[PDB]
Amino acid sequence: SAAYQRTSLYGDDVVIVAAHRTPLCKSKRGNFKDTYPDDLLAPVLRALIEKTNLNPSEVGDIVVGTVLAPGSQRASECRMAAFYAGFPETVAVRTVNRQCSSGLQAVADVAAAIKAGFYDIGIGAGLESMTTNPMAWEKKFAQAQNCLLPMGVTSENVAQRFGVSRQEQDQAAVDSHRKAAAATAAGKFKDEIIPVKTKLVDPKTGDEKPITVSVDDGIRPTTTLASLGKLKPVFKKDGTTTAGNSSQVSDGAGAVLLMKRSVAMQKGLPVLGVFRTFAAVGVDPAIMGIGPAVAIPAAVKAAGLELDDIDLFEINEAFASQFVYCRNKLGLDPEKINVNGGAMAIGHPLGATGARCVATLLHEMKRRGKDCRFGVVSMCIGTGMGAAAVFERGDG
Amino acid sequence: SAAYQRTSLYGDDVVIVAAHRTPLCKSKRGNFKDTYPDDLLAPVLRALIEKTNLNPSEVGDIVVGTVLAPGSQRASECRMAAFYAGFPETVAVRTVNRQCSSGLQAVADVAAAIKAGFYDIGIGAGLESMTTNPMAWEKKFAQAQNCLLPMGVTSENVAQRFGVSRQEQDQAAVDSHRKAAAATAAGKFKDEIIPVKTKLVDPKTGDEKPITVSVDDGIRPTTTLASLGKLKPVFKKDGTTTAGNSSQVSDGAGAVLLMKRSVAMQKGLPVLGVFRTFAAVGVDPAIMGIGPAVAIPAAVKAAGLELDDIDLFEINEAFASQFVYCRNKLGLDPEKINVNGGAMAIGHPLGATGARCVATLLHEMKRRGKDCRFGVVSMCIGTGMGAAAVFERGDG
Repeated sequence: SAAYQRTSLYGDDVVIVAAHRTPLCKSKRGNFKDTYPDDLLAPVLRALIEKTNLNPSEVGDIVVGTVLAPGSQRASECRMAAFYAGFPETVAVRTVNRQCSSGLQAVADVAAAIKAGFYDIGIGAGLESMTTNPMAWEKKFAQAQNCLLPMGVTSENVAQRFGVSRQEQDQAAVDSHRKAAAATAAGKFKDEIIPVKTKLVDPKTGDEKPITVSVDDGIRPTTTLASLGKLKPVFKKDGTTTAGNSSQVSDGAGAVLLMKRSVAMQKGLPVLGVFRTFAAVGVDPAIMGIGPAVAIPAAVKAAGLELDDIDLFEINEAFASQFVYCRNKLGLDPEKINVNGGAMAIGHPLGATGARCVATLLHEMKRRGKDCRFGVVSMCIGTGMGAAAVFERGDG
Repeated sequence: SAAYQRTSLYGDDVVIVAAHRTPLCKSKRGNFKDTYPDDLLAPVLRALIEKTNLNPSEVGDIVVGTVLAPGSQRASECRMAAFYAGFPETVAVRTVNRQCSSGLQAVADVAAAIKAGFYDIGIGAGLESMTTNPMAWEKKFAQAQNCLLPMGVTSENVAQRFGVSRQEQDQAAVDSHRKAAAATAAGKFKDEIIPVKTKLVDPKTGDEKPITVSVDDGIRPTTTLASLGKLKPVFKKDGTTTAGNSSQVSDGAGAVLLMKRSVAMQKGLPVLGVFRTFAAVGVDPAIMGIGPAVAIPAAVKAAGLELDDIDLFEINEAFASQFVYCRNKLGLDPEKINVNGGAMAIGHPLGATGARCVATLLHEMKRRGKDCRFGVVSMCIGTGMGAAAVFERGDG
């Protein structure tokens, strides 16, 4: 049960024509340590346009989920991004009004706006970068664990309160890396990922190496049950959460190009996905961090569907405790979730999570064929909320 | 029309037994310049308890709207507050997950939680203070106009785009101060206001004067149409917004004690108000800052009511441009709105606005008699949202 719900029903009207992401790199010294935020979001926004041959002025709204950026810095980094991607003055750029969020509502509110007829083309996107461009348009560490410290004590509570332990939590982490490695090795991310040609300063000598990033650098294929249960608990004393069974903050961007179905047809644009429904729920405050498990059946029901109808699931793996609960509580087939790895392996790009997961889902749906008809993207909007989105495989 | 809506329907189940506020003082050198945040929220939380003879451990949840507090500082100031008001370890204290908000959803989500049966007693509250306690539990300027700068360019847009001007904007400001002065002089705030016995350092000598604050110090009774149209535009060149027809950031707290109706009956507690309905709407992004005008009829309809059924309105006067539009667009009788003044006179306590306005409404409803049956509290949740709450006069 939910204290309240927001339900958006999109019908068959709202289609996705492009969904892309940068690779994700670990924020601490990872491969984006010398790339500024707009240099992450800009190629993703540019990729949507290029894939669709669209005049950037036709885009009605860009909404970006972003957590790390303090105060006004949020919008100015996104405006930079949109400017360098070739969007004019007139294309409005908005951030999501949340202290802490994974940015799935950015896609949902773009879709809602199209549904209500406010404009015909929109972009829902997300960005996180620990770096700061000295060149401003016209603290970040604090904001990060500000979202993660409350998130970590709740999922550890849910673990003690529901009986989730190191065991399943670690197993989930092993699986995540196994699946992320297998995906990477098999080239399954090639389609969704937009390579980022940046620079990397070498700590030993300080020279700038030209670099193209193509791979998520947080995947650790040598992870097993063995080495994980060697790191000490990260929060509590006898806490089951580790640096191994929780995701660390990653730099990256994602973006989703949404439009009304009739405008995609006349533009000769293949439909990647159909945005069916979105539910956002307020959960029981005495059991926080269980958001996804209330939001999933709420969104699936609004799609006029059953849990078993859903072929794929993208559920955020910020914490294995949290992730295992939701899977087990809903009795989901673990073969259908994060089939190509999750946050624990490829990184947790906070506000870029929502757009990241949409790209991963839809492209895997694209690859799996017509029988992979229904997908779910689910995550929190802070500890006290759950958000889930239902997507149908688009027809190409 | 709304891009989306969240509707909470409470029936007759959720009752308000106490609603109080501190006076509001202008943040720049005003009478709370030497009072720390918890010293504002603590007497308000204590007042609820004392008015109802309630064991603080019986309170199931405290949710606080607060904008000024950076990152983790939000929660720790509220936890301080609750500790000093005599709440135990076990009473959870939460902040509202918004970068920018007036805190009306805090009351709504407490009500929703009671409706869904999660607990029987809750407090929805709000706090803003420009001061910072050196004694932490166990930047602020930036966050303020971070909420206000976008809010000010939108309402000025709505003014140019809809034809609202200096004229009506200033008239609204004159009226606000006239009504706030009349209210103060007549003692109409005595019931809702909890006096704050603090200290005030004198700038000339630096001594601490014992002080009890009882009056809102931002009321300027000598305001007329004359002196207002002498201050230069604050944002744009030929912009109609002034320091006079917009509200300035005020220090203060408010709190609302909510419970299930049956638990108030058995406790022998007079009902101040009945929380009927709450609507939160996402508005057309091309016309932002018009939130209240979409939320009001949405919440009123969900109450199974008509606009004319509503006896009183508390609509936030952060900007007169914004405020006049909403009144005129909905064709509301200006005699029924902010009858005791608004934000432009008594100050804009950002996240304490929601709880502030509930107290003002319900006590004026209490004073006006049985015929004052329906009230509306409405405000934004950032530029792109509107929130409205429907209340029925409680029976005492």
